[PDB]
Amino acid sequence: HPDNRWYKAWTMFILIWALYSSFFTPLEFGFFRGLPENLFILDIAGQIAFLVDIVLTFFVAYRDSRTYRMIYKRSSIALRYLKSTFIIDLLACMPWDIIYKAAGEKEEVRYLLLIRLYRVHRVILFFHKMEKDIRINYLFTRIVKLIFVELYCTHTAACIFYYLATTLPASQEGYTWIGSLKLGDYSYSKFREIDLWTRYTTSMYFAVVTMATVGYGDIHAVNMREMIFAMVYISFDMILGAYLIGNMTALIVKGSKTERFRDKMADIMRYMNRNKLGRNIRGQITGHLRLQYESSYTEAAVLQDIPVSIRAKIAQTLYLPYIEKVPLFRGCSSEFINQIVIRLHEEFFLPGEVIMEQGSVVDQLYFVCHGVLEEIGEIVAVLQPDHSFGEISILCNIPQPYTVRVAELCRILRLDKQSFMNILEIFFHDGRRILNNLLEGKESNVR
Amino acid sequence: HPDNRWYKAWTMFILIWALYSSFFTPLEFGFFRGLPENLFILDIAGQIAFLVDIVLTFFVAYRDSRTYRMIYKRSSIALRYLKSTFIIDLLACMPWDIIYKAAGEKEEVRYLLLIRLYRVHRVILFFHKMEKDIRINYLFTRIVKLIFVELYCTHTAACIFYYLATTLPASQEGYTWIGSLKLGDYSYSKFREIDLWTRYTTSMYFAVVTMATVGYGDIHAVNMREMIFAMVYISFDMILGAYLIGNMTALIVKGSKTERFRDKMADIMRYMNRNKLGRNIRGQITGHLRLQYESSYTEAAVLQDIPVSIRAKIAQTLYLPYIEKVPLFRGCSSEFINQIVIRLHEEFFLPGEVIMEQGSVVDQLYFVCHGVLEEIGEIVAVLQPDHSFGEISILCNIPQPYTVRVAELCRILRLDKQSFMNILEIFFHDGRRILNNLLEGK
Amino acid sequence: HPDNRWYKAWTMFILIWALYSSFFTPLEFGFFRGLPENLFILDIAGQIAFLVDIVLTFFVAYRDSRTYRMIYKRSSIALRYLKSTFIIDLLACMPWDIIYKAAGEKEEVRYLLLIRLYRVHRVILFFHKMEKDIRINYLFTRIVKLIFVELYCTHTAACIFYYLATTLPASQEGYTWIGSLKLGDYSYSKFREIDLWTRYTTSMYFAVVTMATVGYGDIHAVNMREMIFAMVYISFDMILGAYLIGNMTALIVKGSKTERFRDKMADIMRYMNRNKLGRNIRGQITGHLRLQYESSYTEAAVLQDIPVSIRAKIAQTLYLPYIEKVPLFRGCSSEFINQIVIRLHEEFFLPGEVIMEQGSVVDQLYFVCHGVLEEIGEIVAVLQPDHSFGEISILCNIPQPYTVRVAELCRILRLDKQSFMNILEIFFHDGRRILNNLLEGKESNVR
Amino acid sequence: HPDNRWYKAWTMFILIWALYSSFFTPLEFGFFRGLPENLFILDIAGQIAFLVDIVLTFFVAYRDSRTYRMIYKRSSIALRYLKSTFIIDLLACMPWDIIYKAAGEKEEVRYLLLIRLYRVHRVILFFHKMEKDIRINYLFTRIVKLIFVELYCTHTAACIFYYLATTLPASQEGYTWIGSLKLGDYSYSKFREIDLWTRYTTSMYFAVVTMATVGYGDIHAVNMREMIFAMVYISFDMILGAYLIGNMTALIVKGSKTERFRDKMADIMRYMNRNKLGRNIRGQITGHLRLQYESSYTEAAVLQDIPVSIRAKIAQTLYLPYIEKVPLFRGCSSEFINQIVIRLHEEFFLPGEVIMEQGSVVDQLYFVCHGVLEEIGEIVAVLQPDHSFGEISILCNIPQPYTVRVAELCRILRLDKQSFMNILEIFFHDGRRILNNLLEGK
Repeated sequence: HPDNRWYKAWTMFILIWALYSSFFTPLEFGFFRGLPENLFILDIAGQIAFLVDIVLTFFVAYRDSRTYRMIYKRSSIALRYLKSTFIIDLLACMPWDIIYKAAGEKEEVRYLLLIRLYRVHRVILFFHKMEKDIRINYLFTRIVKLIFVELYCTHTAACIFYYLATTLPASQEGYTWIGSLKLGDYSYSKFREIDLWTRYTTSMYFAVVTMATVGYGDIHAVNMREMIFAMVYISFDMILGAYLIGNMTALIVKGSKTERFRDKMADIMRYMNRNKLGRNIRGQITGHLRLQYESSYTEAAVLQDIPVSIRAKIAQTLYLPYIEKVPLFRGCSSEFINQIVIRLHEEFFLPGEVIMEQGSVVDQLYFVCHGVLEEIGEIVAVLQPDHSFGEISILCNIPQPYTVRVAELCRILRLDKQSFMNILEIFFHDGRRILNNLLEGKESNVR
Repeated sequence: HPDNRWYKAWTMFILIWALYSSFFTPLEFGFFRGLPENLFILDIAGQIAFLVDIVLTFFVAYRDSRTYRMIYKRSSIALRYLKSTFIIDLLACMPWDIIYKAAGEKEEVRYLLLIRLYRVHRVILFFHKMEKDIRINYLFTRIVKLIFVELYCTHTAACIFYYLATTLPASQEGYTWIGSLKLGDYSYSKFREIDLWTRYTTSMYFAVVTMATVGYGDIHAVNMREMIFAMVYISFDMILGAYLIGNMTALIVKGSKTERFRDKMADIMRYMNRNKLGRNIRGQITGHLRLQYESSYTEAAVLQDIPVSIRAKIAQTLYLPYIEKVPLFRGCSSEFINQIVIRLHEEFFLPGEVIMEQGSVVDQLYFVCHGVLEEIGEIVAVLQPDHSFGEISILCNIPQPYTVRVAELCRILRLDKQSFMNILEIFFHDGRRILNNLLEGK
Repeated sequence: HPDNRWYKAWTMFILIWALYSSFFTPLEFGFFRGLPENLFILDIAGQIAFLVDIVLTFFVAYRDSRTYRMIYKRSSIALRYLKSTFIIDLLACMPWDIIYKAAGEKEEVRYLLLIRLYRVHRVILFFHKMEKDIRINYLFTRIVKLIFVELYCTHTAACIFYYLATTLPASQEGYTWIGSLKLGDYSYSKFREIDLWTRYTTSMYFAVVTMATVGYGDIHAVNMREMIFAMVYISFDMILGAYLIGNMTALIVKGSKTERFRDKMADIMRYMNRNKLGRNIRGQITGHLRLQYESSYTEAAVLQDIPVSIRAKIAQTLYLPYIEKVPLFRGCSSEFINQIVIRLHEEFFLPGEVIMEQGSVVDQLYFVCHGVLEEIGEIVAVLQPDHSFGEISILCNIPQPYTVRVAELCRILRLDKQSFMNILEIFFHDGRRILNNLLEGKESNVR
Repeated sequence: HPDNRWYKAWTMFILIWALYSSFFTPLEFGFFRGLPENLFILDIAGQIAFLVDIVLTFFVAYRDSRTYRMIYKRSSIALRYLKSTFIIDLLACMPWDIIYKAAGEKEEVRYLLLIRLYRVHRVILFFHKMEKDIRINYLFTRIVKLIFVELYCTHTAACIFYYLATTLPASQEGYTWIGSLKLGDYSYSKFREIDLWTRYTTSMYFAVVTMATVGYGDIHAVNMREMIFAMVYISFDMILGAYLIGNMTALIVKGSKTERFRDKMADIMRYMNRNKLGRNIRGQITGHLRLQYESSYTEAAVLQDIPVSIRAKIAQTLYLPYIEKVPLFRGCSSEFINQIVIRLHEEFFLPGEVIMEQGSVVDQLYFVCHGVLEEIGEIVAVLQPDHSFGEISILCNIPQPYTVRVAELCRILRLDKQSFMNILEIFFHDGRRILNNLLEGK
């Protein structure tokens, strides 16, 4: 009822029945005037299984697109189904076999078995739901989906082509696609007396060969009925065939991000090998391109487009432990830190890179969470995690006297200038303790 | 004349007539030496109908690409047509079936009936016009145009396939593609005596089969005349067949559909397996991405394309009526509201989410467009659309005592904390009215 | 000799001969043991025309990739050709027909006629040169090029398939692809006695049908020789066939910039029609997207990558007349203007847009070349072409008191702040006359 | 063991052996009930050769994806193989032809010879490895891999096509695809007595024809066994056929080749038809774009991907030897030269161009890497590589008296005017040496 685990099992159970009922119906329609007593029980179970699905759907939840909620009211639940393809489900569930024999073996009633072909859309829904899964490769599930539609449309065409051969009396077998078919020493002289699986394989062989446009021509349309359907089936399959090529081509042009990385990566080797060499230069631009792959991370970050309330929770969950441990904010109010943790952006620096230089104006505040940095003036001070630098450039407005270089791979948190003062002027009281902590540490002697 | 509704129905009625005359001219050219008396009245109606269109084109409008304006001057409209494809239309309107019989049943005269094939271009122009429709994708329209062209070219090829078999005398029937045909028991010994809809179906079966490159070989080009045209038709079809595949791929490449959702979930996964985020926050963000692809996302659109000057007008058209109904802005000046409206941003909240909590300071002001919310302290107050919340934290600088939870999907307009004080500081008198309205309600 | 107009005519003349010699050689190879006396003269003219090309190439210029120059020295000119496919040109020019009859009608000598198939590469070069032309649509010339390669490979395969039928004696005609071919009432009983154009059309019909993978099967490979070539030809054509589909697909996915504009353009109507309406709003975002198309112009500009010396000449040719007419630079040295004209970037503003506001810091200098602007404080001053505004924000460092609005479509030249002072401090003398001109105009009263 | 050159030749010699055993196993399975004595020595060599490879794999290296390091420990290498596809290789090495004859000529035993088809994966691994090569495009390698796979699958299908005809007794030859075959005069009445290379060619002709979906129909699936496998092979081929088309398009889409030049000439044309630029400047820029696509452009590359710290190292590796040889920097400190080297930019000049003119002030400093230039005042001085020019205007602030024209294509390093004074102002002592060097030369 809430679409729990039990309902999901049923949707998998009916999906198996949907695969059977969609495949068996054209075989029943074309190759069988009336099902033998052996298959009487098999169809009874199939209709009963779908009949139970009709009752279960009356108890299923209701998913409405505009409001995005699970509404449990029964009156609204029934209403939706009745307008939305409930007659077709009842019509496909009716015993069209029993009515066919009861009515007097009238073939126009048996044309109504083809409404059970709607049950293949249930399998199509399962393929669409499989596409929504992140784990399953998109190219794989868009190939199986279009190799099942091609297979199903081929199975249906194979069963209707045989039916068009049975639309004539047995005296006119020579004017059919099968009664006039001789393959090797075998002659399909009386095709209605041949066993079922020879007729189906011969029909399915013709449809598959037509489906891939191989077209041997050993089996071909002879009648005017068969020619018209062949034109209809070929024209439809040609559009369907171009869709399979188009979908597979589109999923290869839209290659994985790893291959897009390789395109840029291999091109840069083309740019150095024709110009220079080096065990270190070649091994350092590779590091730089893997750092561009690490930035492919910060871009997801920027996109985000999640409400700021959740994004604030992301900022609070990750960066709050690191910010609270810095000596800069010793004694500061937790609220002031809360407005701080929101506005940092994560930037990664490779070992050997130069963060700062001597006497250069600073536009960003940096906090260290991972790795070791060096302040070179000789290493003035080795930077540990939770140790911030560049505070002199912000509070004092004097450029950093010491150049900053990266010794090990670092996860550095970036804070912008104009953002920082905006918080500072709003919380002027919190500004004093920041300066008081700086006074205690000394090493600056500037205010 | 002015491209009014009648002229938009005239060019829609000729399109119906053009479809008939495009699909009947090859049928008349191939399978008919002379039209029967019964079909005489039908074709004479179509030829007359296209004659009226010729007259109406002289009176319609004149569109010039350079000026992008319709010049209604009669002399300007006339000169254009006679220079641009008017002789072809006049030639097509000639009673070429009547002239055929009057000239002495000369097949050379009947060869020129094929100029009526230009009327498919009128159908093509409709497909090009349908490309301009915003509702229907311009790449799905090209799919239908090539499907129709392949359907039309196959139909034209089928009628020329049969005509080449009629170019030989009946004594040389065995040297044709249809005269030597024997499908099953049926033998096309004297095909000229066979009924029309069996010859066309056989010819169209041959044309359709090679159009998809199936090539059964039951029907093939026996004669040297048919071999050449089969090569020409196949070669042209091969180019046209690859055009459909190219346009099919371009449709899938452009209309990524769920690929735009699959790729976003891949980047979001990377951002969220490197951070060890808990399952509770795991579900919240993922559900938002699920919502962003079901109803197709508007913030993305607005960014996608505007400067600030008219982005305010977009905000003014969309957000002003809801902001004006807020009790907080009761008695406030229009300019104060107008400048506020510019800076709103829209956020959608899935049901079950929590916006604020107990004793939590928030830096955003929220106005609800749709949905129903509830203040939880028990439900303190159910929030109606146009009932703002969050003013307590923004103005009084005290965290919200209650949590505003979501039970109905809501469209929420966001105004930042820092932006709001700047508006209050400038429009200080308007801020005083806000305080008075807050005092009246509390 | 300098590759003048006369040489270009010859390259078009030999191209006609290349089309003939490439098409006629397989027809000569397969369908002819020895050319009749009627075609004796025709081949003599063909070889003579290519023989003259051998001498002319010894006099043509020399294009070397590394140095990009036309070197006229004869000794270097002949050297290049001799190593680069001169033997093949001589070999294809030799009278292999006359040698074939002279040697004693030996068929192994006639296998050497196929080196004249290299002459189709001359046509391929003309197709590659056509691609370099800007005017010709790229999709068109990449379709004709791959429809000529397919046509040529089909013409060649049609002429070699017939040859494989003649490799057997006439007594074994029944074991060939043509001697055992009956189509309708016509029987190819003695195919060597049939007229040439029936044999070629039958062979070319088979190759075209195989080329498009239609495969009727009326004409098929019977011998072991014909089967092996059919496998070789089909496998090669399958790769070639997928290249034609791939090239046509790639040139449709890479659509024109107009269609890319339409994709963004149509999407924005989807974003307003579902939200709001308006005769003006809808008609103003269209203006904004056509302004984004006008910026597609400034992006070409930014790319540029032309040496700065030429780009300086572009700046001097266009913006110098407009800059000299401004009252701001009255009496300034031409050299100072020369360093000015380089650094402006062209930006376009639509009517109704807001350029400036009251009391806002300015980061760019603007000059007006086209259109009319309004200074609203009421219109303080209507701006004409060659009238600059924002000078107060630069020289005085006071924000513009008047908002700037666009009345008519304007071509506005943009100058950056830090760039302008850099020139000002370098030419301090030129700074005085700029301030003196500002003093004369008054309307500012600030320095 | 260490993935040395011998092991890189061993895995290149087995690849030769793998190609033989991948293409001979279906041939042995289909057309051979039992191998003749002559081919016994050939196959016993291949099976022995693959047995040595099994032993060598235990002694080779062990590559782990997580650590990206080669673990040379013998026990670590052993455990990996036996768990990962070792039983298949051992099973393939079994003398399945000898066991077939010894067991009593049971076709069920011979059915398991098809596990030797796994050796194509070794060939596939080589194609995947060849994708990593920078010289050969990774998308052109995928083209060859699918061409080989289609060639291999067609070869495998041909041998299974013939095998299904041998599953029927010789009395039921007419019910097979080959027994009922009659091509021209030749009748495949008793195909088992036909020579090997006529049966394989007939089988491969059938397999090749349907691989490209040509489908002549001269050879087709007569039996029910062949109908099923034809459907299976055709269905698998249809997926594989569209894979080649998809990879063909991706190659053309990615390798735009001249499209990168056509698109640039289109944007440059727009920038230059809206400006009424003269023909003389028209040719100069167009020729530069022609040069930019002939030798493939390096400035574009460097931008494409570097930070500043190692972009200096790229400049230091490439430009330092040429800068150090400049007579202007004679006696200058290394640090002064090192900081200069960072700020050079490269410009290529087509022959015939003019760089400066009479009395023209320029703001760039030029060092020539390649080519030959000439100062025109008559040629004042022919410029050799490593001979800088433009110092007169940069230092003395006087426009160049002479024009430096280009007669040889030159690679020119550019240093800006404003950048150079900042270097001179900081390294003032180095600037004095520059003045002394200028005085010595003049």
